[PDB]
Amino acid sequence: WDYDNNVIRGVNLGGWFVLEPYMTPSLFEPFQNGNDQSGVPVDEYHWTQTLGKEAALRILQKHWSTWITEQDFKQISNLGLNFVRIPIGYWAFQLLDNDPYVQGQVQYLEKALGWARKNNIRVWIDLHGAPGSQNGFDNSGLRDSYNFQNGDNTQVTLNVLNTIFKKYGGNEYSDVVIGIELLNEPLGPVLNMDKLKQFFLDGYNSLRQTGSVTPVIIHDAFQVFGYWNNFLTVAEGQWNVVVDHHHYQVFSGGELSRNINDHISVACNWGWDAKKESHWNVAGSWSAALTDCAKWLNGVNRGARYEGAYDNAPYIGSCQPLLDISQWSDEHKTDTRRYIEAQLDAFEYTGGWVFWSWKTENAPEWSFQTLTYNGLFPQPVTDRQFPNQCGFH
Ligand SMILES: O=[N+]([O-])c1ccc(O[C@@H]2O[C@H](CO[C@@H]3O[C@H](CO)[C@@H](O)[C@H](O)[C@H]3O)[C@@H](O)[C@H](O)[C@H]2O)cc1
Ligand SMILES: OC[C@H]1O[C@@H](O)[C@H](O)[C@@H](O)[C@@H]1O
Repeated sequence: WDYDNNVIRGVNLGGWFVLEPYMTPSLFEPFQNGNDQSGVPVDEYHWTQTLGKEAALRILQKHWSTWITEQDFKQISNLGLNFVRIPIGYWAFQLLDNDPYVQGQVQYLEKALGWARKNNIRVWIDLHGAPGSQNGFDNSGLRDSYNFQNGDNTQVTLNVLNTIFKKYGGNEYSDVVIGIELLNEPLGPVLNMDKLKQFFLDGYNSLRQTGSVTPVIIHDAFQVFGYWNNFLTVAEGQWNVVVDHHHYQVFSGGELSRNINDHISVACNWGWDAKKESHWNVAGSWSAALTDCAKWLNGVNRGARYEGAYDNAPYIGSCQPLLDISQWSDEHKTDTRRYIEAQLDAFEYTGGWVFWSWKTENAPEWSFQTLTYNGLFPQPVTDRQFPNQCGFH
């Protein structure tokens, strides 16, 4: 991959190897007692634990074997995409003592790498969940825990990375894998950043020490633009390093409160800021969402800030009419198309973009398929109904 000249146009294969209740609510809904959600497992840790090893494996094997298949990779290619980001949890490689997680993801990851090769699609392998959790998000596997830097969890994470490095950073997949992402979304504000930097450095060095020339992808840990400019630099002989920035405008009341023009201005400025940075950078996660209305987006048994139903947030608008894309107002469809186009322009201004995510069961703001089929995601992805919203130079 030419990170200097080529632009990544990609989708995440989210909800596949790490369960996210909002992406596959059908796997979590059976635990409901009518309208009471207090008994629904909040993450994959608790879901596998509640089910037990046998049931969890049965249900996950059906999920893994159907959620993403070769046909998805064909459709991805057909739609003009050239890339997928593949989240995977540490537990696919290594279990902590007493971990309830079941394994078997690796078989499908490797099928995926073959399907990518067959369809001329490049790949990041993304270690999306670390033992103890690096962020307390349900998508780390373990909600509301922040223990990645406690005990032996960082070392276990590095051991899992070494496994990933040896299997996937070598010659076998040199034509497919164009990045290994050390850790998805470490929650910088609650972590020791010096230790996180040392972890990134250890990972970088470990990978190169294997003889691998695979790009090392470091997530920005929610730091300000430019924060990583002086870390892992060619000045220190540290090369083939890409910063992965994630961008949304839905996870606080203040962001949700913005009018569409201001949402677009924020998206444009993501582009301007990224352009100033020293490392190659890619927007590895973003979506069309202008609300946090998707059921369980904030987590199982948590409502949406958009309708004043979470975290003492005040009401902004009703979520029910936004759950089904067939029901959207023309205003929301227009706002969505404008927002997607602004983001595309912003992200192609540097290394490109990786939409979160390829598919969801019924959350349209978060599905490349659904948005495309409804004419809201440009197809071809270069199509613009709202050209030059940002005025890039
Ligand atoms: O200031 N911060 O550092 C910060 C970090 C994160 C943040 O929002 C979190 O952001 C997390 C991650 O953002 C997206 O959240 C989506 C829904 O969980 C995931 O599917 C996407 O892959 C992911 O990129 C959310 O999971 C979580 O619910 C939400 O509270 C807000 C502020
Ligand atoms: O600065 C942009 C890029 O320059 C390349 O020569 C380096 O190998 C990368 O690590 C870096 O991100």
